[PDB]
Amino acid sequence: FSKFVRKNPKSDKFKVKRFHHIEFWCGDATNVARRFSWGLGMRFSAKSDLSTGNMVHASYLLTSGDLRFLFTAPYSPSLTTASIPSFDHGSCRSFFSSHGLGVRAVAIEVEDAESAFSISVANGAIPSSPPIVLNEAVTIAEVKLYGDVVLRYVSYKAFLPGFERVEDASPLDYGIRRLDHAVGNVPELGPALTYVAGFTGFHQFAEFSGLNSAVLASNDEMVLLPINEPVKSQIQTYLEHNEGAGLQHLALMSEDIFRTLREMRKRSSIGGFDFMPSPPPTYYQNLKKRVGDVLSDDQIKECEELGILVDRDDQGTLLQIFTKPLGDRPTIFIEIIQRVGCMMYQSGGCGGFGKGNFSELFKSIEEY
Amino acid sequence: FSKFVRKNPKSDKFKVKRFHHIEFWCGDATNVARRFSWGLGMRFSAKSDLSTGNMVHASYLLTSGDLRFLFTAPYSPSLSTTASIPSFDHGSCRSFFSSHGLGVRAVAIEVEDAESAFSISVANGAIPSSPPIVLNEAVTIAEVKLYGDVVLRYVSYKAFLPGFERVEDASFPLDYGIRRLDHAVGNVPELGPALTYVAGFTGFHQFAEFESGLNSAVLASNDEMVLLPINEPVHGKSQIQTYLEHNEGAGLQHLALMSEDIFRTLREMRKRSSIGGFDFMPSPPPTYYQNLKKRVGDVLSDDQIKECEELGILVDRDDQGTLLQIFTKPLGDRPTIFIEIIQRVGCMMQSGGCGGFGKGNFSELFKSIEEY
Ligand SMILES: Cc1ccccc1-n1c(=O)c2c(C)c(C(=O)C3=C(O)CCCC3=O)ccc2n(C)c1=O
Ligand SMILES: Cc1ccccc1-n1c(=O)c2c(C)c(C(=O)C3=C(O)CCCC3=O)ccc2n(C)c1=O
Ligand SMILES: [Co+2]
Ligand SMILES: [Co+2]
Repeated sequence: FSKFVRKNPKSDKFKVKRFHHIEFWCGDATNVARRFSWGLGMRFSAKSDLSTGNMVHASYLLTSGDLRFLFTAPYSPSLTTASIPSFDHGSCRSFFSSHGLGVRAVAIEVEDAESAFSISVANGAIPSSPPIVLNEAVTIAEVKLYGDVVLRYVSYKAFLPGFERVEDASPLDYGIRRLDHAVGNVPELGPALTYVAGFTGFHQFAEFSGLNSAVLASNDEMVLLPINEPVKSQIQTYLEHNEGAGLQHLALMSEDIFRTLREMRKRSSIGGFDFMPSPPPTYYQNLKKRVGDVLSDDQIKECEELGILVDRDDQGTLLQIFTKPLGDRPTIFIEIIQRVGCMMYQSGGCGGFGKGNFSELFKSIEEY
Repeated sequence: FSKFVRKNPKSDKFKVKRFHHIEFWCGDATNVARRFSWGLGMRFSAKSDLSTGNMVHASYLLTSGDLRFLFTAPYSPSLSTTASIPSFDHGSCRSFFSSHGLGVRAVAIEVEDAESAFSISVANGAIPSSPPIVLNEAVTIAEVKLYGDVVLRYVSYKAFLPGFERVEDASFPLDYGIRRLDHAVGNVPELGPALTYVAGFTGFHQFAEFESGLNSAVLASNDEMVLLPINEPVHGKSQIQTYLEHNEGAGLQHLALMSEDIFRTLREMRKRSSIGGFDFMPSPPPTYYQNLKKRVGDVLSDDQIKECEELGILVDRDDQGTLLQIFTKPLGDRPTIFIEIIQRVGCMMQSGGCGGFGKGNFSELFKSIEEY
């Protein structure tokens, strides 16, 4: 008889709602956005460039359900008319030169961005962009998260001002619906948790080689922000190639992971994304004894064909798989997950974040 | 009652064979290469990156017949040489991409001897960019300046490049029919000094041609397989001056990719414009294709003209042959470099420059828009 007790102080210092968007910073946003669109199955739904009147930066929005990926690249400084107020030309090129293609801003929806900005800075956060109202409708603010990644606060009053809608009859959809969590890599986890939880009030989400991890969650546990430190270690290899702290991977949730994985693997060799090598077959015959009450044998058979990892915790089950690095550097990659269980409308973090797969993947290799 | 005479001095100062490859300079070569591979139907052939030992730059080679597109992005200098291409520089790559954006860096041509072609080039006025460097005692590379920040690269073998590994076929890989790069066109503020410079050290002759806002001129090798047109803006709006502003100076404007079948390729490319490929310029009016049976009805049937109207192909004709062509939208953020898809018909003995370069389609499109 085992029981796992979880505690949630709900110590959020301001009102946080949901993940808003993710802003990649590119050198040329057109080719990065068009490739992520075909590989992930995300629709071209908004733009802010020369064709809209923007002479400062080219920004393209891909949407799949609620998930929103923004791809921003700077124009020539000799051409303000920008839509993103915090965008500085020198920062973007310096960001790309030292880190490569990576995530710049992790945006979350708050009831009020300036209040969220004032409480954060008063609780240790280093500011990055002041609260700025746009067309008397949207307010944006940015604070330092880690390295050159910023935590962005978005608030409404009822995509963004300056963006034009894009409607086409393409329409790409592989099943992915929202962003589940965003993980970062830092040298020292202690000072990072002290910092981030210090100004957000996020509580630590309990759990259950080469890394130490901890998950900061919001009151509703829908905004999840894990952080990794190295202890060979893939975390250290990230810090070497990214040159300091940075976002490690974006965990993307889909309403069907089998539908998504089928679409993404078909396109791996024709512009999409490739995946890590699959587990040995002993991993998948040892599944009916581990998760035989949640997945049928056909569904176990579907994971074996698509290289899907399955792990279990105190209350749910997590199907997951990882892609290869998205760009040149062995840095940012994508995680595709589907959470099963915890229906009360579903609890955030249902099934965990796949820590148990480290022991289970190892265990299955000695048998094979 | 009419005839067009063409003179060929054959004044190449060194033996020029054929186009070798085109090197794009990117910020991230992985997302650009997988983009071009899907949109153009080119196969992953060779790589030179971290998985290969290279910690200075990442370079991926896409091939389609004999066409070769190289995409190079700089790694961080903190990973320190192991670079496969000796003329690479992290400072120049970041500076080139910051100044002009995604564009062509090197136009590589195959020659008899790169040590010979470099010495004669500089001796006849060319500005050097990379001395001839024998690599693995098997191939020689040298670079002289061409346009603004575009270099003319000489590739000569002794019997892709050493340092690369052949990428085994991942699948029946992608092939849309594109077989070869026809010509590479650049934009320049003054056609005068550009012609005297380039033709001054190459020895290339002026390939004569048989309103818009440009004055053009085509340089060609003796066999007329390496075609390098140069464009200048005509003022008094011009898409070249627009190019010069956003490109932050001179640079390569477009590349013509010859296809063994232009209808195949256009169907495949247009199939993918909405799903990550390349978009195309708006199609001509329906009166443009109703005017085709009299212009070009002796070489194209009523169905191939019907296939041009559906795919949006431009048809032009000169004294020697015919030309089918179509143009994509700019490949990157800035409206700078785009891609041309052509197929030349006739001039069989196929001659270089068969059908011309579509310069008769400026007035032909205008003559078909002016239809009530
Ligand atoms: C895929 C891979 C390649 C080369 C080195 C390692 C891996 N690798 C992972 O990176 C991996 C991750 C990143 C998670 C994961 O998502 C997760 C973390 O463990 C950090 C805490 C929060 C979180 O969400 C889970 C399982 C993983 N597993 C099982 C795996 O093997
Ligand atoms: C002008 C323009 C504006 C917006 C989109 C498309 C166009 N556009 C072209 O760019 C265009 C080109 C580029 C050629 C062409 O290939 C060419 C030259 O114009 C110069 C001589 C060497 C050469 O190769 C031929 C016809 C063209 N036509 C008919 C056209 O409409
Ligand atoms: Co994760
Ligand atoms: Co052309």
